[PDB]
Amino acid sequence: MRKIALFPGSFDPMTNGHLNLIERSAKLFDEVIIGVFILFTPEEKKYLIEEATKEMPNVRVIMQETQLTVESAKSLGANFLIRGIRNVKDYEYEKDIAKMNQHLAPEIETVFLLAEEPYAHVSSSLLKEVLRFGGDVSDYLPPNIYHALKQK
Amino acid sequence: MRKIALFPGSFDPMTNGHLNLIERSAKLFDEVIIGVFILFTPEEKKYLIEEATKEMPNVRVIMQETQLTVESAKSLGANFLIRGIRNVKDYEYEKDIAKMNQHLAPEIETVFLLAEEPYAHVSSSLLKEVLRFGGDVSDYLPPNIYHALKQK
Amino acid sequence: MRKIALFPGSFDPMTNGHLNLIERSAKLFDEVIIGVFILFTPEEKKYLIEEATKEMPNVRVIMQETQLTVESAKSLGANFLIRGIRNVKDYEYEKDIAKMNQHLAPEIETVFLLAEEPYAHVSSSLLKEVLRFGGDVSDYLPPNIYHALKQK
Amino acid sequence: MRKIALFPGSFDPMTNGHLNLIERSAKLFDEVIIGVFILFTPEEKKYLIEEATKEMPNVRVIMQETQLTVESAKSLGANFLIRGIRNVKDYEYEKDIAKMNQHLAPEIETVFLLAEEPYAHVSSSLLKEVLRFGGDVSDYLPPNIYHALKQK
Amino acid sequence: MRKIALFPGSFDPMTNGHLNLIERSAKLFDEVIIGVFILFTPEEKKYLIEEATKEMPNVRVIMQETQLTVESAKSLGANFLIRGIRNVKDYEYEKDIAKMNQHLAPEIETVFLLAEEPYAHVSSSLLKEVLRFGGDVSDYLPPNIYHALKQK
Amino acid sequence: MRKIALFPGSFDPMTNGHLNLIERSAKLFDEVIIGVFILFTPEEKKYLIEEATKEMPNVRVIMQETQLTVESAKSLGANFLIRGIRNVKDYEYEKDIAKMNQHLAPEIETVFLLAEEPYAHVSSSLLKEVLRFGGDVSDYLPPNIYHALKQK
Ligand SMILES: Nc1ncnc2c1ncn2[C@@H]1O[C@H](COP(=O)(O)OP(=O)(O)OP(=O)(O)O)[C@@H](O)[C@H]1O
Ligand SMILES: Nc1ncnc2c1ncn2[C@@H]1O[C@H](COP(=O)(O)OP(=O)(O)OP(=O)(O)O)[C@@H](O)[C@H]1O
Ligand SMILES: Nc1ncnc2c1ncn2[C@@H]1O[C@H](COP(=O)(O)OP(=O)(O)OP(=O)(O)O)[C@@H](O)[C@H]1O
Ligand SMILES: Nc1ncnc2c1ncn2[C@@H]1O[C@H](COP(=O)(O)OP(=O)(O)OP(=O)(O)O)[C@@H](O)[C@H]1O
Ligand SMILES: Nc1ncnc2c1ncn2[C@@H]1O[C@H](COP(=O)(O)OP(=O)(O)OP(=O)(O)O)[C@@H](O)[C@H]1O
Ligand SMILES: Nc1ncnc2c1ncn2[C@@H]1O[C@H](COP(=O)(O)OP(=O)(O)OP(=O)(O)O)[C@@H](O)[C@H]1O
Repeated sequence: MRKIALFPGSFDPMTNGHLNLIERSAKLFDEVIIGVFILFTPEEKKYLIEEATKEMPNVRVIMQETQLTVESAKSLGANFLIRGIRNVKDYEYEKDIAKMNQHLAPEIETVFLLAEEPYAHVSSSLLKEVLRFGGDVSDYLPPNIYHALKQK
Repeated sequence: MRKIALFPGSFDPMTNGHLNLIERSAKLFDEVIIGVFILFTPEEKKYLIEEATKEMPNVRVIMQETQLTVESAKSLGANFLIRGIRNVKDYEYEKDIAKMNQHLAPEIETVFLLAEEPYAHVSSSLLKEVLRFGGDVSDYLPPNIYHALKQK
Repeated sequence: MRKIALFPGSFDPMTNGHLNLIERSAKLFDEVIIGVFILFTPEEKKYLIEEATKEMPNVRVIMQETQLTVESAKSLGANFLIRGIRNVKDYEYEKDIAKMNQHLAPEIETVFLLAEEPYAHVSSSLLKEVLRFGGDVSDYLPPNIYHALKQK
Repeated sequence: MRKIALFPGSFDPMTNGHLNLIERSAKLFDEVIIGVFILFTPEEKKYLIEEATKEMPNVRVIMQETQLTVESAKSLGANFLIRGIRNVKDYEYEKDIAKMNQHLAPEIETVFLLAEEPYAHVSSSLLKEVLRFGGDVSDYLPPNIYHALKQK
Repeated sequence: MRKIALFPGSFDPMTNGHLNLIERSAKLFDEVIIGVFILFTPEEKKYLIEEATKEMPNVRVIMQETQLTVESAKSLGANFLIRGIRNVKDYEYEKDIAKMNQHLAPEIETVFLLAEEPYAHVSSSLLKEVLRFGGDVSDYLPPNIYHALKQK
Repeated sequence: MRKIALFPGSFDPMTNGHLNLIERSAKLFDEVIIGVFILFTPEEKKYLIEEATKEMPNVRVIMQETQLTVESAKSLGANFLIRGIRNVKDYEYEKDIAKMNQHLAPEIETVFLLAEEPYAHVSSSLLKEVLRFGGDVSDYLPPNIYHALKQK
């Protein structure tokens, strides 16, 4: 049957780094569900992501009212969690999360992709800090999300 | 030196990880003092922690009015500080703490135990986050503390 | 991409760690190729490994002469490389290898699974050394391989 | 031409570890500019630092109202950013910051010095925690900042 | 359990780093055994190490032929293994070894001490590379071993 | 003080990674001395390196009968050692070496540059592994060093 992955994240905003994982994931799984686990306005926080990922048929976006990531996956039929690692810090953090998730839902596998080097230093928090000071970070954001980020 | 050890921590709440450390420490030192160093409240912790440790004759619990850990050790006559390391992050954090403590009190030794891998991913804050969303983490808490915790 | 994966290694011997990654990989990929790159005999390894993974319809074992992993993958039709990470040292080593493979074959994706904590300390070279001295590591090897190991 | 370095930091307060970096980079660069990228009014944080660095002719202090570090460097003709690394956490954090600053200002080079061992565990944050509790960290502070510090 | 500890190593040669751990260990255990697992001949090494530790009455030196550390401990009545950590590399290495030893002998506890900063960078191998080139590392070797070492 | 830096390394072969550090530090130092510590032939090494660094005025190539690095630097007038860090492994390794060099020659400063993204996974040895199997690493070597490597 279909191999379905949930890609949980804060995504405020979604960056080219997230998008890169989504593009690579879309080749690995039959379906990728982007889970916006809820600073931004979801109604369009989800719209931005949908816009940014429109050229990929097997990807969709979902808002999830706060709950355990695994319970969200279960109710979606996702047997796979997909996560990214950009450095040692992510690794140790994602490792604990994935063990906890394994304890909570042993049937769900967490799968890892490493950041592509162009984006290994990119995170939304660093990006927001640079923009808050006028720095040009357009090369790290999807055009539409960059457009929208300006209005803030 | 006298084989007396202080095990300082928040224990908010105490996990099986802490407990594991205490059990192993009880085998090494003549006395193990658990120092609850004050959102679960102080008087509460103590009773719970005593309740969970009652089967170890050489373990006892004290509430320590906020102060330097090494001054608290001196008062109690503890010559050893017991810490646990579960990953690189703890290692670097505990290492700086131990160096500062050695500057403040060179006669006091910091001793380290590594997490027993069933609990390497376990911390009170991760447990708290998982409980918030209804996760079952009873395998990670002493029964007494789990129940008392289900009053949320 | 076609869900065809290569899991490259020397597997001398294969451990429950490798087996564990193969089992989890088998839930995701249509085809998991165990690529044994040529201390037993080639024909013996293949037999041991096929025997240890016979319960999995979508796993195959293929002996390969040493060469570029991505050349092996391309010969066999694999679009994915499966790697495991048991600690920081593996992470940093695997990341360099993955980036190099990305340079050599951009169309091949390296996918990562984290060691299941019971085997996180296990590698063939720690096992060998323990075996050299009569240590009981039967918990860490497929029973067919552990038997074979004693024999010689 | 002159090699000029900006040394950005919150210096809250400046410690002997900072002072050690400043002294060492004062030998490496023709000029070093300490940038207090904003307790005691920074109107005095600048004086504290100025006082502490008096015996070094090629060192200046400026308060850059918060702005992109590289923008500050550019407007001062500083083609070098000087950073310290105490540990792995520092390394990964500074590395992301240097990669972003490279993207923002490719002509500016980030240069790193390792902490000298007596100060490797020293942070303003740790010092403040110890000071809060009465601990003696006078060895970790320039005399003038220590004095100016025991008043709140 | 009996506060008897084994401190296993090659001690080729024994460094002030080693000596530092032994001194600190002699304060914690009733008996510390330096297990020297076979530059110098066994008899020389034993004399060297005995000479270097003769100031500590609860320290003893035993030569041991290479074998499982935990069975050497079992033969000698040691319930504790004492190990040092000087960096992340050491931590990950000792962690795997401690987990294996725990699997081989669950009743044996491995206890860790962090390197004292002066010696954090000190290993026998590095010390030897510096020695072969004439560099003065006398500050890093007990005098008797230093003297002995500069006679060949 | 005039700023002259020694860049010690094996350089078999020199990569675009090394070249990258040389270009960057040539902008920081009055003189950069490439110290080839002598499988490759030195006359070769030197000519290859000198040719790959032809159009940098303040860059000089030298080979050292091997001796302590800080001795070779003192001989040359180099008050600075320049190193690169690609990852955590490099960092811990270079940190030990730098501390040992601080101890041997406290007057000599070790200065660090972080690898830039394109080359952070590149090392001579990983390169050789790949070359030795016909992989294309021409993007990672200076063109002359690349042609000269065809023959072997
Ligand atoms: N640039 C990137 N490259 C690869 N993976 C990434 C990147 N950014 C985030 N990820 C991974 O995507 C997942 C979701 O990240 P998420 O947006 O929740 O946190 P984050 O990027 O740290 O955001 P913030 O900085 O706002 O905390 C995580 O596994 C994260 O490690
Ligand atoms: N599961 C565990 N296994 C081994 N050691 C642990 C474990 N949890 C905590 N420790 C160690 O025991 C001591 C108690 O620490 P403390 O309870 O303050 O931290 P913590 O559990 O990380 O708390 P929090 O997550 O609430 O910040 C610390 O030295 C910590 O590293
Ligand atoms: N116990 C384990 N858990 C998870 N992943 C593992 C485990 N052992 C090996 N791997 C991963 O599987 C792949 C094959 O590993 P490899 O062939 O190097 O075996 P190894 O046991 O590390 O070998 P050796 O110890 O002999 O060098 C690598 O990506 C490795 O990191
Ligand atoms: N003891 C030290 N030795 C060497 N470098 C240091 C030391 N303390 C800080 N630095 C470096 O100096 C720069 C400025 O540090 P800064 O004061 O901004 O942060 P910090 O020291 O972490 O302060 P805080 O603890 O308040 O966050 C950073 O690059 C930091 O790594
Ligand atoms: N300077 C030091 N400070 C603290 N611990 C140390 C130091 N040197 C070694 N140790 C620890 O003491 C134990 C014995 O180590 P070992 O005999 O391997 O010494 P070593 O110097 O690492 O030897 P080698 O250079 O051959 O690896 C190990 O656990 C090691 O990590
Ligand atoms: N690609 C790179 N980017 C940045 N720094 C580098 C790079 N390659 C090497 N260096 C640094 O340059 C210095 C010289 O390194 P060295 O001669 O050991 O080359 P190496 O590539 O590590 O060799 P090998 O991998 O064959 O052992 C070291 O400090 C190393 O960390």
